[PDB]
Amino acid sequence: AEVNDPRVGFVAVVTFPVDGPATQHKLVELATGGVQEWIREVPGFLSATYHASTDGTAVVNYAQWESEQAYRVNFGADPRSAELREALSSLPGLMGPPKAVFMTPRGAILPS
Amino acid sequence: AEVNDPRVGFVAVVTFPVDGPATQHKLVELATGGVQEWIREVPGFLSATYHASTDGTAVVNYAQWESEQAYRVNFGADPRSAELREALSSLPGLMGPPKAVFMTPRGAILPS
Ligand SMILES: C[C@@H]1O[C@H]2CC(=O)O[C@@H]2C2=C1C(=O)c1c(O)cccc1C2=O
Repeated sequence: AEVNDPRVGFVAVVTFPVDGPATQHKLVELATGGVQEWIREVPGFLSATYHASTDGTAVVNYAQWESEQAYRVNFGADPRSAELREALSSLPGLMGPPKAVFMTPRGAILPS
Repeated sequence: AEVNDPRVGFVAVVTFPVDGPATQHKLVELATGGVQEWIREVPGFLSATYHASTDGTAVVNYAQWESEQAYRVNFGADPRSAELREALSSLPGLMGPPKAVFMTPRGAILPS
């Protein structure tokens, strides 16, 4: 969705500390892999965008949700998200556990 | 821009440490208050979205740029960015200097 789409009521920014670019690409490919296709139909899910920090030390997901309940229950209570957590957590190269910051969009500066 | 738009070549995630929600609100009102009206027309700028963290301790900007060069030239080497930063670090309740993470979008999951 557009960064300022008014449907976005809740964002999760999740950072995975990784040992380098190879693991960045390996973490990227695994979490956008095709097997994770059920997230696409999760109700209230708006988007998950994965990024590679420029210094090769991290993968950051900026995820857009309709609400905190959508993220917490619709996605989170589903057994497959537990499956997903372990998977990304067992990846060689991860240098620690992901760190998540939860937030609400409050204002946007866009071009006219 | 859409979060998954292929014109997004560079992202800056800027986290500002604040003393609570009333300062979260004042910093967002400050950042979308006319102080950076100039940024909107700059070549390469795609968006700056300011969010309040749910725990009350931070304001996070997810900023989209067409490329790093556009960011370095059009924003980093414009003296108005130092002016922006002086205005943002003049706010009471701002607990420390902003922390920035540079990165590139790699993969994305959009809704079904
Ligand atoms: C990286 C950067 O550093 C910050 C320090 C500050 O005080 O305001 C900053 C700041 C930074 C930035 O990248 C940035 C951007 O891409 C788009 C919009 C606004 C900012 C911004 O306000």
